Amino acid sequence: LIPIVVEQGERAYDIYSRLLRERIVCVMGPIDDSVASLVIAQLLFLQSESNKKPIHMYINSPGGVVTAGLAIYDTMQYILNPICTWCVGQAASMGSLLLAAGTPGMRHSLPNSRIMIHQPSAIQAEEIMKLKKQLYNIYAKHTKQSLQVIESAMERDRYMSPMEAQEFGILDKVLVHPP
Amino acid sequence: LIPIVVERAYDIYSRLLRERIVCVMGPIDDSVASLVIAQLLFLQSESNKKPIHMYINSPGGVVTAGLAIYDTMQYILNPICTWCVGQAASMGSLLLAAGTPGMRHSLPNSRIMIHQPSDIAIQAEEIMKLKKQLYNIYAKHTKQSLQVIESAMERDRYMSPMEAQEFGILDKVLVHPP
Amino acid sequence: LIPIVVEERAYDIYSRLLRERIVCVMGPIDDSVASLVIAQLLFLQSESNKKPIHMYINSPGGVVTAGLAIYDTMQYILNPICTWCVGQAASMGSLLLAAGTPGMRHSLPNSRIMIHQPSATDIAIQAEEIMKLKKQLYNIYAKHTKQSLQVIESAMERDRYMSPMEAQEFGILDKVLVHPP
Amino acid sequence: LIPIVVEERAYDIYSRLLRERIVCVMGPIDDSVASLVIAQLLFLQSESNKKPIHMYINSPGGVVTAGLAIYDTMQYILNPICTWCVGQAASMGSLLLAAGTPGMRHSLPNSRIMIHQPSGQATDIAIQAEEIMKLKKQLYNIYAKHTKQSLQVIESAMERDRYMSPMEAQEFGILDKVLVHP
Amino acid sequence: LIPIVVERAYDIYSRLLRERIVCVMGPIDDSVASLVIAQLLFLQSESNKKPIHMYINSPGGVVTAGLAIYDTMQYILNPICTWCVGQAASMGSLLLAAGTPGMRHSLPNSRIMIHQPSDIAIQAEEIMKLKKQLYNIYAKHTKQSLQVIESAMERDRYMSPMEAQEFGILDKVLVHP
Amino acid sequence: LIPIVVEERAYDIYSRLLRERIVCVMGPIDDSVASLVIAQLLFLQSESNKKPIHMYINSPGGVVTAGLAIYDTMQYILNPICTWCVGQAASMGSLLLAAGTPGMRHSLPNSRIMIHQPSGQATDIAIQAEEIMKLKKQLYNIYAKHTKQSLQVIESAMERDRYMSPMEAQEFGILDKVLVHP
Amino acid sequence: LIPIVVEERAYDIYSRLLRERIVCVMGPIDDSVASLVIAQLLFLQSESNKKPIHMYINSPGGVVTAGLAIYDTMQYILNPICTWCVGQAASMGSLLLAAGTPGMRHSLPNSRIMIHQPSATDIAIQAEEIMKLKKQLYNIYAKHTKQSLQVIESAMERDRYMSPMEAQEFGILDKVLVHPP
Amino acid sequence: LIPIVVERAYDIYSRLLRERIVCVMGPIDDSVASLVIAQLLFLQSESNKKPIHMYINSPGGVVTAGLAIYDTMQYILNPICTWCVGQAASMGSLLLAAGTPGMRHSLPNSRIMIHQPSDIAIQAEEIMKLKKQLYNIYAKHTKQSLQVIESAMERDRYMSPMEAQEFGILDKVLVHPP
Amino acid sequence: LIPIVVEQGERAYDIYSRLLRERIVCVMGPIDDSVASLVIAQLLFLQSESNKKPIHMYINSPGGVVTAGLAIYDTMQYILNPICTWCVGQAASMGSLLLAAGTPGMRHSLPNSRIMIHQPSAIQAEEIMKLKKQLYNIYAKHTKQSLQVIESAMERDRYMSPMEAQEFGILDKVLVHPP
Ligand SMILES: Cn1c2c(c(=O)n(Cc3ccc(Cl)cc3)c1=O)CN(Cc1cccc(C#N)c1)CC2
Ligand SMILES: Cn1c2c(c(=O)n(Cc3ccc(Cl)cc3)c1=O)CN(Cc1cccc(C#N)c1)CC2
Ligand SMILES: Cn1c2c(c(=O)n(Cc3ccc(Cl)cc3)c1=O)CN(Cc1cccc(C#N)c1)CC2
Ligand SMILES: Cn1c2c(c(=O)n(Cc3ccc(Cl)cc3)c1=O)CN(Cc1cccc(C#N)c1)CC2
Ligand SMILES: Cn1c2c(c(=O)n(Cc3ccc(Cl)cc3)c1=O)CN(Cc1cccc(C#N)c1)CC2
Ligand SMILES: Cn1c2c(c(=O)n(Cc3ccc(Cl)cc3)c1=O)CN(Cc1cccc(C#N)c1)CC2
Ligand SMILES: Cn1c2c(c(=O)n(Cc3ccc(Cl)cc3)c1=O)CN(Cc1cccc(C#N)c1)CC2
Ligand SMILES: Cn1c2c(c(=O)n(Cc3ccc(Cl)cc3)c1=O)CN(Cc1cccc(C#N)c1)CC2
Ligand SMILES: Cn1c2c(c(=O)n(Cc3ccc(Cl)cc3)c1=O)CN(Cc1cccc(C#N)c1)CC2
Repeated sequence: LIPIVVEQGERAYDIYSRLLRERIVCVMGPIDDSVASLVIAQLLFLQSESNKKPIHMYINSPGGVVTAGLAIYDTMQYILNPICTWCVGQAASMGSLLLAAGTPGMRHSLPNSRIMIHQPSAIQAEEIMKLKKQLYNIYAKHTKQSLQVIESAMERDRYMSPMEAQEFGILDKVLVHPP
Repeated sequence: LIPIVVERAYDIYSRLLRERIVCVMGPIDDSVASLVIAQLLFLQSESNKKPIHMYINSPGGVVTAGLAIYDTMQYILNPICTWCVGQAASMGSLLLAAGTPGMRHSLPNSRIMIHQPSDIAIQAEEIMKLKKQLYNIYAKHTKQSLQVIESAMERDRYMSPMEAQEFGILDKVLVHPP
Repeated sequence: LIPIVVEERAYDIYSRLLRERIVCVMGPIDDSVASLVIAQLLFLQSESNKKPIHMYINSPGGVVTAGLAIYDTMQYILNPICTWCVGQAASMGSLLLAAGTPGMRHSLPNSRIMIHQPSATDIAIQAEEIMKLKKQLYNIYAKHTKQSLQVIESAMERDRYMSPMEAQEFGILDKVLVHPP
Repeated sequence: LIPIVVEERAYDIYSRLLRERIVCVMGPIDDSVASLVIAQLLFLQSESNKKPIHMYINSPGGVVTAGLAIYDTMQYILNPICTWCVGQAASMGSLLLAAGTPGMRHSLPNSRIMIHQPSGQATDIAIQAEEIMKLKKQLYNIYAKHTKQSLQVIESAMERDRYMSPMEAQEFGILDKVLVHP
Repeated sequence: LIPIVVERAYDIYSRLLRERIVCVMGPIDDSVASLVIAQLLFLQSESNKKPIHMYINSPGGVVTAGLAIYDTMQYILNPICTWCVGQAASMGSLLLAAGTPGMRHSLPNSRIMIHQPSDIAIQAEEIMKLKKQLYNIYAKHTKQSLQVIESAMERDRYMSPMEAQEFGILDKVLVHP
Repeated sequence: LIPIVVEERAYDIYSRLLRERIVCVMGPIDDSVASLVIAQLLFLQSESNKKPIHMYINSPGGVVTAGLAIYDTMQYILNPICTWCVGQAASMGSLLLAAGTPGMRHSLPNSRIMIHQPSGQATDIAIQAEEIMKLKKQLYNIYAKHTKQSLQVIESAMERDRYMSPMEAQEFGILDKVLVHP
Repeated sequence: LIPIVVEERAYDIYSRLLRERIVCVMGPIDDSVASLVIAQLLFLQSESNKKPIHMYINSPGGVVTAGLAIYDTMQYILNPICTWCVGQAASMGSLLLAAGTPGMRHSLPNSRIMIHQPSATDIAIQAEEIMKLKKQLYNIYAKHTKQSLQVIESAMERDRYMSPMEAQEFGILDKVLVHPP
Repeated sequence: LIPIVVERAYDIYSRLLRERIVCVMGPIDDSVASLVIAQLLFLQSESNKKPIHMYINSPGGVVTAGLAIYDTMQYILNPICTWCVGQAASMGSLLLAAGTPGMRHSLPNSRIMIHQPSDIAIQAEEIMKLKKQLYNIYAKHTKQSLQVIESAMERDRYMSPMEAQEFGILDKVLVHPP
Repeated sequence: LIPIVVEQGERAYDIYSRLLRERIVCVMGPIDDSVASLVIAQLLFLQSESNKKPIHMYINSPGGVVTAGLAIYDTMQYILNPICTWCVGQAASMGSLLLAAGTPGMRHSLPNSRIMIHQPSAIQAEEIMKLKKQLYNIYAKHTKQSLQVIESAMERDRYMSPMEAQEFGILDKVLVHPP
């Protein structure tokens, strides 16, 4: 059960509602059209509190529906707030894409995270390759890698260390403690 | 369901949180990781110097989710007292040993096992990669050499709190509060 | 449905029991029941480390590791603990009952008490770990009943139950009582 | 949906019943039903150590030890206990029914009462043969106690697989009154 | 119950196979493929010039399972008469159009579809490889262009036996013999 | 229904295939599939210690140890083994495919071949991490053995999550011929 | 589908294996697999109490009591027994493999052999019965491998597998071979 | 499925029956009772003097069905050799002890338990009635006193073939044929 | 699996078909409309082999459908052959009725059997009491007890020993060995 915390005059929120107070948005678990709705709702709300106050996106996800992930991505690029993305636990498939789509220089990962841009395996065939050529362009955009490099990197069924993903362009800093 | 205590009224688990106590009950997954990390960061923003007591009674769980909780432990600046009740096995023993040195406790009749019992389908080198991270993290907080960790992590057996204290997993074995 | 009692304030009846320092160990024992009991044990202790807690037990048993944690917390906390057996107390339930403060372990007249372990852990475990559990149970039963290891070992082999009078004679119980004295 | 009434405060209809010192024993009796009923019994005793408690039984039976825990709590508390039988009180339902205070064990006209124990579950774990009859002789004693019938009469009656009318349940010692009106 | 027909006695389907008939019925998988191939190779052993008849009433199935049947049809030397009963969609019509030219028949009420309704989970490039193979096999046997194949194969509709003859899936539409 | 043919005797079509020294490896490879195939392999060897055996593979993979038992039996027997790939030979399917006798490892044109091991079940019991790679290096060795590729090349190729055409599978050392006709 | 081979007579391929005195211990081991193996062991013995029987093993394990019965029958019958490990031989499967006639226990090159018991009986059993099983396994492994109780006890704690060469060195196997010699 | 032996051809279980061998494999119910009794009466009509070998590897079963097989044993006039392999518990140990005296065998590593582990819903006195029949039958074939049976039938434990031979359940403990 | 036995020129039957050769009919397990069909088929067949050669009915049953049991009973009274009924294991509810409906003086039970004429507990109420008043009359017919005695005996949820059932009229002899 989700616990309750008390603020200070006095009011009490559940601890997850309290992270949204600190402009923290959690992207935990697999991604579908409901996670997309919840995340977009919180991303458009925190922009209403301030257009320039940064938002923090915690990503601990194995992937999910591609269109639902693109939906969260398109809302990320839309809003004006900078977004600090934090990779904790793992970020694979659609998860690493939201991770790599943070504001340049604010994409982080904790030391022991695992990062994967390879996509683990009904619509027609050409619509699936349409999706991948989009993911090829987004990953290239934010990593600053070429379409050649992104295509072959997504072929390798394997994970990256935080240091690997940083020197690939996925994230920017690998923190251990607050600076 | 949960009883209600009166101080304003919380339930007994929100009241536990008001005492800076974080429970790690049973199997560990991404939801347990999300809920524990949320309390961990909440407890630090209230005070980065007051310790955080973390109760562990778990048979293990998803390795990444456990590593997620481990890194949040290492991130936050508070002293952290880890407590082992009932058992702490697999990912549970790692969080148990990841407490602040000199503050890792266990109750007398509990059990501790670092043998990893055998979120998506994973290739062979990544399971070896994750097994290697557990090797490093265990050898670091137990001060044991790496060759001693891999051998011990392989005997499919449990340790008594006395045994686990000799190994360097925990520090005190308390029957009552001294 | 859990009813409401109004005292002013309005609790559900189980919350109101905690206002009288009563902790119910009902049904089988898993880690959820363990975590719930320990939460009320550590909470009631901070309300008063010397006011006695009352532990109603009506249980067939449960996970050994989840049960030993409850026992270890009972030995930890400073409060004296009155155990009460209604209905039954079998497997690990009797171990909690026998582990009350000496002289404060009770049972209602028509209860059934068994220390024989039927059939235990959240994970499948090796044969030597199953018996390490059993030898820990032997030590706890010998400690609180003041019986020998020879007697505890052969008593748990009897796939039978004990009357509240037999259990009092064996050492699990102190006072079988039918009315408030 | 459980209705909500208003007495100012507003409970549900069942919390409103408990405020009248009424404890329902509806349906099969298990461990959770036992601790639920027992909690109300000790609560209503703390509010008054001699004000009567009314206990509605419409039960087909259930776990014997769970019902024995309820029976032992009735025997524990000081209050007069007014047991009422509507619909039916079979198996352990009739044990609590007879376990009321002598004089105020009631029933409504069109109910049925059975002391024959149908072969809810019998025990909370599958038990040995000698344990099954240890309970049965415990039931034999508790029945013969509140009926003032001989153990030879309880044993034969519990063998016959049949219900009893409220008037039969009266002439046997199970209950005291068969009311139609107040 | 599969009935018996008669100095010997086979089940009715075993009787059909001595007439050199092969029934591709229902969905197509590796079991259907392994059963059809064992019959295609056996019948060629009896004679590599005697024709073989393939009754097809199929809604489709696994691509690699179907391509194995098609690959075996190309391997064996016998002329192959594909017959379309009820329906032939997805891999079923590709088997139908793979018969010997001039010997691909259809009953007058059948429905044919080359559009593919949307063993291991696989990448997006492997599905497109599959599609390019179904593109080239259709283009090979319907003497149509890859523009005409790719375009028509992505309209979600059925053809009539006369329509399928216009396109090049089959050659003949019999009403009686 | 499995058809019945007539050669006088009359088998089913699959027993008729076995009388042609043809052993099918259809679909996923498990323990029962292994002992079934191995039994045919040793049988066809006793009938003739040097007459070739034809082995049809249309398999997506399966239990590694089960396929390793089949691979070890091919290595055991004396006969030339003619492996054929129709449809696909993924995971351990391509291991047996490459495990044919050098020279007579064939494929049909429209097949696919994958050596990347998809993450049937991997092992017959859930095993430790070091055991999972002990199998993987065993696969690395067996692949590089029959392809005469370096272990560095096998490791990179098995990492890429993709199939290979028969012509790719030829230029890599997996098979020898890509037949369209006899 | 089990094919047919025609010899004249026509058997299914598994029946034809028995004509060559081959007994397949495939898959997990329950009492059905035990009763089937023992039937072919007692039958092949009456055909010739001295012609060797061949025991193909590819098993992850199974019921301990069902497995020990197969072992006891192997020790009973007069025939020498060649054991063969293909694929794997884990838990009780390796115990049958190690219990071949000394000098006639084989394994193909790519097999995996484990004596560590994972996680056993048709009924839930007490902790002392689980270890009595384990101490019987210790005696059988020490007997056939000629290793000591100290080594068998610590080897079964290693949750790992053995190569056919390690198992030959440990005492479970005699001859790893890749071709007919 | 069952292999086929050639002598005419049976399967290996009909071939076992041709050797006057009756299997009692696994749990005992009315179908196992019907099949075993059918072979028992069939074997007697072929010869009421040639012995009948009965293999027991069972965890118990329905008490009535086991009593059904017990009474058919006592009915037929043949000598009966009972064999315990793997285990013989609950109803299984009764049939094991119900063999012809001096001909009850067990293989070395098997287990034997008379503790009855705890066809329609049954009242309390009938379960006591059935428990009493097991008491009498055990005390009769083990020559043990009744008070010794009820105590032993209650320790939730197994006996080694040596133990069960001391108790009087079986007679010989053979490792090979002597 | 049902084993095979060989007769003697030579032919092989399954062991259950071989008991029908010896005019043995098994009534094992619960009774429904299929057991009734099988038993009536074998009872009418053995009468075709001989009108006077006795038939043997083995009964090891807990009960079953009342109408399906009456069906087996009505065929029993119809055929001319005497019927030796043997109670092995148990005979409760409809099972004890077929047991009690054998030829007078040929109803047996082995020593350790359990016998129950009490009926363990969709049609209208009056059709159920119609059924019981039939079972009251059949049990009275063959036991030679009165309707008073049968009604109260079926009230007691309990079993009878073979010696009890013999001295009640249910069976005639309790054998231990062949005479
Ligand atoms: C009416 N409206 C609209 C937008 C907005 O941002 N706000 C301010 C707002 C929003 C939520 C809250 Cl809780 C408080 C204040 C507003 O009021 C933005 N929409 C465009 C848009 C852009 C990106 C993603 C989605 C989705 N899916 C939709 C247009 C309408
Ligand atoms: C915005 N923000 C951020 C952090 C923080 O600690 N606090 C103070 C705070 C936190 C919770 C509450 Cl309820 C009240 C106050 C805050 O406000 C820490 N993040 C970094 C971080 C560190 C370790 C694990 C994860 C994960 N997964 C993320 C960065 C953002
Ligand atoms: C921080 N802390 C700690 C303890 C305590 O008793 N209290 C007072 C308290 C507790 C709950 C509440 Cl609701 C209100 C006040 C506290 O505040 C006791 N812990 C050790 C311990 C002892 C026995 C069992 C377990 C478990 N599992 C853990 C150490 C930390
Ligand atoms: C601490 N305590 C105790 C009792 C009591 O009656 N009251 C007053 C009370 C009770 C409930 C509430 Cl809601 C409010 C006030 C109290 O405060 C009675 N226990 C003995 C007992 C008797 C019968 C059944 C069980 C069970 N199972 C237990 C002993 C403890
Ligand atoms: C040994 N052998 C072989 C073949 C053959 O056609 N015949 C004659 C034969 C076949 C079946 C039967 Cl029942 C009787 C006679 C033969 O004897 C053809 N194989 C290659 C092949 C070709 C097309 C598809 C697959 C598949 N999948 C496999 C090679 C071996
Ligand atoms: C007794 N025996 C043995 C073998 C053999 O090949 N043959 C001839 C034979 C085989 C099957 C049939 Cl149907 C007819 C004749 C024989 O008779 C081969 N075994 C060694 C072996 C080799 C490869 C895999 C396994 C497995 N798993 C086992 C040894 C025994
Ligand atoms: C009657 N009898 C008996 C035995 C025997 O070996 N044979 C020869 C025989 C067996 C099967 C077949 Cl198909 C053909 C001939 C025989 O005839 C061996 N039994 C003792 C025994 C030994 C080892 C395991 C078990 C088990 N479980 C049982 C005693 C009886
Ligand atoms: C007709 N009849 C009868 C019996 C007999 O033994 N035989 C010879 C026979 C039996 C089976 C076969 Cl395959 C071949 C020949 C026979 O022919 C034995 N019954 C008495 C009985 C004894 C013990 C258990 C049950 C049961 N349940 C029944 C009486 C009838
Ligand atoms: C045509 N017919 C009829 C009967 C008969 O007994 N037999 C001789 C026969 C029967 C079966 C076989 Cl295998 C061999 C020979 C015959 O031929 C008896 N039916 C009356 C009847 C009596 C009792 C129960 C049922 C039922 N349900 C039916 C009338 C018809």
